[PDB]
Amino acid sequence: AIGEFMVSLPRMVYPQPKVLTPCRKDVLVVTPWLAPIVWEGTFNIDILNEQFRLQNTTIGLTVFAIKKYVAFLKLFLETAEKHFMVGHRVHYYVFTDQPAAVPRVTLGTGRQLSVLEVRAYKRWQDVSMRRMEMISDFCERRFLSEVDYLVCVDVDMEFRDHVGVEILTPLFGTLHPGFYGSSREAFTYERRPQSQAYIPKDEGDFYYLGGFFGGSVQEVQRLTRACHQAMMVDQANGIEAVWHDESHLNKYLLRHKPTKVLSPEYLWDQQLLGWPAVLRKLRFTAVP
Amino acid sequence: AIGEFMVSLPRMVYPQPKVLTPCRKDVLVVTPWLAPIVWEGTFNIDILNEQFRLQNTTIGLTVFAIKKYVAFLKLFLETAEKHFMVGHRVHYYVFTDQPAAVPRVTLGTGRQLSVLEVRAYKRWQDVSMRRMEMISDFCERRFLSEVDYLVCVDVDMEFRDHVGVEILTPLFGTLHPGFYGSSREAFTYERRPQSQAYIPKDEGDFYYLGGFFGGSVQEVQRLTRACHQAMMVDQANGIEAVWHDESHLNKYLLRHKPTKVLSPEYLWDQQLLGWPAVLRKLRFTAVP
Ligand SMILES: O=c1ccn([C@@H]2O[C@H](COP(=O)(O)OP(=O)(O)O[C@H]3O[C@H](CO)[C@@H](O)[C@H](O)[C@H]3O)[C@@H](O)[C@H]2O)c(=O)[nH]1
Ligand SMILES: O=c1ccn([C@@H]2O[C@H](COP(=O)(O)OP(=O)(O)O[C@H]3O[C@H](CO)[C@@H](O)[C@H](O)[C@H]3O)[C@@H](O)[C@H]2O)c(=O)[nH]1
Ligand SMILES: [Mn+2]
Ligand SMILES: [Mn+2]
Repeated sequence: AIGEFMVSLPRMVYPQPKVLTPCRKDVLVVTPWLAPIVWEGTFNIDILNEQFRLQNTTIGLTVFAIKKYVAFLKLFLETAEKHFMVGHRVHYYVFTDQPAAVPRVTLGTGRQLSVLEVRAYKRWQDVSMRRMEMISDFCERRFLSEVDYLVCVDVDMEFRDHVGVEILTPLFGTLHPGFYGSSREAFTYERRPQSQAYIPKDEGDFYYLGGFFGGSVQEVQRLTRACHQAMMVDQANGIEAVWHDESHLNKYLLRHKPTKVLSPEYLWDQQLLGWPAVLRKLRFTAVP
Repeated sequence: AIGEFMVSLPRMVYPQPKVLTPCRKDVLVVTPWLAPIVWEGTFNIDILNEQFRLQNTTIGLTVFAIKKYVAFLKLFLETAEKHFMVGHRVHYYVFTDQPAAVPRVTLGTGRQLSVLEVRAYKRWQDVSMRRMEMISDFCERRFLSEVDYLVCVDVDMEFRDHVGVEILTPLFGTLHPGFYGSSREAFTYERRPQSQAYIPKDEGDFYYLGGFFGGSVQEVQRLTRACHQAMMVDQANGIEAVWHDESHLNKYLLRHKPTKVLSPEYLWDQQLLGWPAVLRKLRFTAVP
């Protein structure tokens, strides 16, 4: 459940947070609208695990594996079992055009997987851009009845380290690993005013990923519905945003500020970007 | 309103938050449970003003002025007009045993004041400790119908600088100005196991004030009800916590983590503690 009566935490022994010591001085850990930016060293996972277990939190994870991308499911799911929300209730929703190609993966207790068959689109960009519709339109009643939060990710990825309840909040985006140190003028936002995804050069907080976002079911429904509607407008106007769904997600999060922002620990490409000092953990990474 | 459909922010021009620059490196700006700690330089008030105005947020401010403390009302209210939630809807609730001693203070538009008459208790500690009852028991229906957030403060104080929507959240406490740099063993928590307010020497995050707390109406009701019940238990057991309501508030916030923590900018005593470098603003201060 979300927003139900919260029982008392039990006694816990852990290090005192010291006000005149930040652990992290090398990075911004809170946005100017007072949303935490989630980096290693900013959270005590034992406290968070307590808070979310006391709510009997259920997390839905959506992943699309259409056409050749079914090959990525085994590693995705097996590593999610090792690292994603372990100890909490998890419901995986695998959207595919090939139900029989979904690997038989052994799940820990309190975890379930549903295979949802969908149509395959011919163009790569329609496959990637139509996920907003599939999440909002077709699955709205399902998700509202079955989970408290939704986490929506790309499949060509593996978990290498803890991804847990520290991410959960009404609405979150993830800092793109290519651009976290860039100034806003260099962000690859949609720059044509004819697109609903247009962001002027003097606007923008961060460059967020299309590949890792989430929140409460209600907020994820809102985001995906708004992005779908905006993509339909662009289509009717004969324009396709430069980075597809990612461009629309950026416009949405500019105008609807996320209540947490995930650091690039949460979606990294080691082959392309290495392992910088400012990354203490690589949690979820692109498959080479 | 809280938690209603959030309209889009308008275009805004403001400095980009840079991920590899914290403004504040001298202080902890997020708790280990991912609640922001509110210091100057952590928030863009223009963004926050937008978000809360788009919700037509109404803030209730409670203040007790019993017996000789009515003398503090003029300065309290006049300075609140200059600095507290300016531009937002505000409802002051002044609890007093002397309605005719409440000064006639001129209010800005969209701001109102209600005088609530209460009984005066003979002991200083009963006056201070009975506010939990008065906030919860008698005023619950009133507040739920009239405001979105409640801010509950001591009266022997004045506003000197901005106190605004950056503080608003489901539940907040304020770091006591005497103890923000102390280790937890030095905190003046109730240490007798016979009191409901008991906190062992190896527990505790922060030392919070009895004099400045708040949150949503629902969360403030929960806090004040729980503290009132705990104080009644202690009374029945013939024990009175060392720092009265403040001791019980500390126990509650240990077991129910606040969703924001206010820095000591928000309740300071300059005569006793001066003006440290780590305080960029003194917002709300003790009257000498
Ligand atoms: O034939 C396809 C094509 C796409 N997908 C799904 O769509 C995702 C996105 O495609 P991908 O090839 O992973 O895109 P990338 O170029 O790796 O990532 C960019 O493009 C994605 C789609 O716009 C965004 O989610 C990312 O943030 C952005 O960095 C995939 O992981 C799959 O889950 C399929 O299942 N089958
Ligand atoms: O005769 C009284 C006594 C108390 N009060 C009210 O209660 C408040 C608390 O009393 P105060 O004398 O301000 O207590 P302090 O010793 O200044 O403050 C400590 O005691 C308060 C009561 O426990 C806590 O709120 C503070 O956090 C704590 O630092 C006052 O400001 C008034 O609002 C009255 O109106 N009349
Ligand atoms: Mn990918
Ligand atoms: Mn006082």
